[PDB]
Amino acid sequence: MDDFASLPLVIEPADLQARLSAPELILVDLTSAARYAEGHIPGARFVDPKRTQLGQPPAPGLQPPREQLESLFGELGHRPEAVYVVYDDEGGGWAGRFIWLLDVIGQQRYHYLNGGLTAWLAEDRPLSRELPAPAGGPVALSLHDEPTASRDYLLGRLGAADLAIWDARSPQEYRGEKVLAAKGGHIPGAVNFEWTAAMDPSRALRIRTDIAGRLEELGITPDKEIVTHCQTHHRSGLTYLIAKALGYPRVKGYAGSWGEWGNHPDTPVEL
Repeated sequence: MDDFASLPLVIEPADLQARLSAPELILVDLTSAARYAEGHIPGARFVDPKRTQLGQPPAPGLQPPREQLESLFGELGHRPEAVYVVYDDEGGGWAGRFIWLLDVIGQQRYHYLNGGLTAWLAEDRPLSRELPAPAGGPVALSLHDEPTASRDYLLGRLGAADLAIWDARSPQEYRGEKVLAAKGGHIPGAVNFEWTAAMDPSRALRIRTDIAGRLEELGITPDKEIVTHCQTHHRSGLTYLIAKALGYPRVKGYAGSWGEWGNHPDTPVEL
């Protein structure tokens, strides 16, 4: 993985700053048009969060169609030597979702900027308002279903001993007090660890260092397949990325998410 090969998945602002000029770097920014324009990490290429999502009913959290994907990745300069570093400015939900897309397109080498722009800014690190030149036309892509749990797959696995479902929504959604679909509640057997509970606002929204014990407390252990979700697989972008970063060998994003589950005639719900 070139100048980035020696680092773990989650890296710190110092490791990135040292490597901003690496020719194999594809630095991806998933903040917002305004934030990117105000000042981004130098060489960063902007990917509007909406572009990571199908954004059509009945399950808008699914991955975008192949065409949008080919062009997006063609724009970014996707190529064999590439090593992606990903950040956002919300603690990692969009960054983590982009990383799940990287798994969806077979990319092996990437890293998450711990705390993203929030950390970068807290340390007064350099900002640029300049636009990199887009790479080229759309690249032809190979798409994988392994990183993703379909609705039927999850229905089939419910109640199993070797599965944990990590619902990343707020506890009020999980308990069906706050209802954003025809059905409120959670997926039977799921446990709850809100995406924001994994961040440490005292360290510029980095992943809390005691994260493994907290996940272990809930039975979210690496000897099990982890299937994570929220409402649209945004918030669960961060929890997918965390399971990966901790080295869980079996991790999937349920991309349909509650947007699908809470609206589908076939799905059991539990309160």
